[PDB]
Amino acid sequence: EVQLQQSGPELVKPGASVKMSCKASGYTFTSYVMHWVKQKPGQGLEWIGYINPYNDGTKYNEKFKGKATLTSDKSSSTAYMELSSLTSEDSAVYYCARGAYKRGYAMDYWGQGTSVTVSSDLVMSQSPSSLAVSAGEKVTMSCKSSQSLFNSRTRKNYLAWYQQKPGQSPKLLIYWASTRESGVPDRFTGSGSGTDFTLTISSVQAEDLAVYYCKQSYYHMYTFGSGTKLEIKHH
Repeated sequence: EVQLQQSGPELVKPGASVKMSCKASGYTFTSYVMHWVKQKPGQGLEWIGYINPYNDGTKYNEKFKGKATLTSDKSSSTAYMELSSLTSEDSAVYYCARGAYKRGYAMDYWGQGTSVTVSSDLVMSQSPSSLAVSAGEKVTMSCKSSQSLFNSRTRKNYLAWYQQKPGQSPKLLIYWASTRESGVPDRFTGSGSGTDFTLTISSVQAEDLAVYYCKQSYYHMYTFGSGTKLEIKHH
């Protein structure tokens, strides 16, 4: 009668975050707390913490504070766990288990477990070295990597474009080669794929005086392009 059904297996990229489920049945969901145990492949069992459906209160194993986040939903008799900033050491099987007072606080029934697998020199050259352009003209900058920054898996290009104005800290303009950060004028448009990328400024303005850097960005490895200095001329 009692059953703990956990969500499917997850294959994720480092630094990512997952959130698994556990749907209870055959017992008053709020009458018993819900625990979460981690089991790294060959190794033993490790307690993460629990959630008390009745009052959404939770206790954590100190070690998982900042990693695991328990939570519940009385309406669907479901407990959730959310792993954040996934590292390789987060690859393991995660179980949800119901704790019972009438059972010496031991874990009555267990979920089947959810599998979480966290799994995945170079030259960045970009020109022109610099260029002066008349206010209003369209600007075009190039960036090329010795090896493709395209991930066929995720189907994304791991390239970013930073803008650095005189005496200021670099600012992020575009990521994933073509996504514009919030607060970045529509003028700026990143494009390209694999090896060759290009940052384009629709109609340059006086304020665009800066040096633009492209960077291949993937966890574990970051490479900055030589940068392109841009100055604005009158007209």
